[PDB]
Amino acid sequence: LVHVASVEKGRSYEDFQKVYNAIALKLREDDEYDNYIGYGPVLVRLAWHTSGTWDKHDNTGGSYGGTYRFKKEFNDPSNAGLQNGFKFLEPIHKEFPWISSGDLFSLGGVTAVQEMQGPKIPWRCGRVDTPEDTTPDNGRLPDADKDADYVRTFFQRLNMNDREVVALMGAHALGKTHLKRSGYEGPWGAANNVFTNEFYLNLLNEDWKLEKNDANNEQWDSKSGYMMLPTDYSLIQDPKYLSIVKEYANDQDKFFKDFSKAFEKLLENGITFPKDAPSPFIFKTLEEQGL
Ligand code: HEM
Repeated sequence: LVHVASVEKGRSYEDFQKVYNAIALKLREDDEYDNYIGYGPVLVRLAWHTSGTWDKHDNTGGSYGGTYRFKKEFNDPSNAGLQNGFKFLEPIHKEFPWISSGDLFSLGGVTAVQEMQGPKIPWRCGRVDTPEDTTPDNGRLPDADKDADYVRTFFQRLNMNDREVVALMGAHALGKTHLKRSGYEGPWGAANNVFTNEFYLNLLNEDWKLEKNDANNEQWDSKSGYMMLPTDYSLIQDPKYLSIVKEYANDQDKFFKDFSKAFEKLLENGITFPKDAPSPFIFKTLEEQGL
């Protein structure tokens, strides 16, 4: 199936900047969530999980149809906790009922990255809601207890190469694992609602110990109180991933640029943009607008 982007009728960059801004203002206001981490990280994860069901082989899943709104997908065990991001976005959608669900979930992620002082992420509109029966089955999102070979093979289905995978994984600077959600517990670093390359620095520089958490799962833990999932740790066990980790640990701008590309790509898999579609939008942050 071909999913052609269709601009919400009559809308242009200013309409979407208003949606951006409403997301960004609520991110600022609703600051208590998750022990004052705020909603930035879970919105980034919502954008990723709503996009990461894509299968390049048959164009099933992906961000286009906004299918997370249907119970099979919002109740995917892999999506446990993302209901908080959805609930956050509900008043946004009520204010701007014209935006499609896929456009709102993906825009939430862009807005979160940028408001957390991350790179600009160009964003294109035009996702169109598709019906309940287009919701992908559970099981397309990745397991965390696996090795580098798993990770590499997993991401081939999303058409991501080694550099794109290592870049995307840098989002694990953000937020934390929650035991009751994923069976893993702890943050990956100190700056977990500011977008930086800390994930790579911690992988290389902390003294990690392989421990069992209280759900009986193995994770890597440091004396600073940080953790890495087995799939995170695989990025320094595999020599190809390791090189790239070192690159991003040593060049913040490079990480920003590569993350931006990979994240836009993730959010756009599966969508065909007509030749005469608008160019991608680059939203101004609240700070840049003086808001
Ligand atoms: C091999 C791939 C990946 C695996 C196995 C994985 C696994 C996990 C797990 C287990 C959690 C913790 C969920 C919880 O307990 O709340 C998590 C959190 C998160 N992941 Fe991933 N992840 C992967 C890739 C990504 C990518 C590609 C991104 C986005 C670019 C991403 C962004 C996030 C964010 C932002 C959080 C924190 C959520 C929060 O604090 O609520 N992850 N991930």
